[PDB]
Amino acid sequence: IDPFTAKRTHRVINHPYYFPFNGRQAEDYLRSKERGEFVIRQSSRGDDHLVITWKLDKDLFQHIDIQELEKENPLALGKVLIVDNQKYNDLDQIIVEYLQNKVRLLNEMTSSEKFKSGTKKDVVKFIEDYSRVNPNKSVYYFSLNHDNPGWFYLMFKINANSKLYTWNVKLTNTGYFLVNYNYPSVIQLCNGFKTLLKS
Repeated sequence: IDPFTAKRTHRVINHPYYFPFNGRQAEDYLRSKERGEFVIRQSSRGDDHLVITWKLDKDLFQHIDIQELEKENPLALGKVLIVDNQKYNDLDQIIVEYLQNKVRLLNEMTSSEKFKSGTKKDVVKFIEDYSRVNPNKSVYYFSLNHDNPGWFYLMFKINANSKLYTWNVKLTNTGYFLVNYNYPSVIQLCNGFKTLLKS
């Protein structure tokens, strides 16, 4: 276990969005901010890790791990940065190509007619009540997974008397990962899902 920590050995990163916050302090700061707003900060441990903490929704934040490679020395920002096993050349590239694309896809989903706001329980009750309006027709909705920031639930009933099933969709910077495929848009994600039901 690494004694190089944000508390004992603080690094300063030369970027206008770098803050001296830890994870909790970053979340608290972002509580009064809007979706997509973020801070770059040191990781709790390691001289070669940074984090971008960003806000998805009310009380919902994600901490993006950044691995630094090709560091000149323990303090220098790595000349290569890995996020989600993808290479980036600098922090701005991560912010634009990774973060902002994730935000774009988040917005796309929560603005879709197929998305339902609320907790998992409240959404379950809604789908159940909703499927009984037209008992013979299948229903499905996406919702936010608050336990695991960055994931959506995909809940669906074949009909009113069928079991309510729940699948997991992961938000990525290039689309929505369901099962074993990354769908570039919500439209294509919905088409994929309907194809899965027919296998």
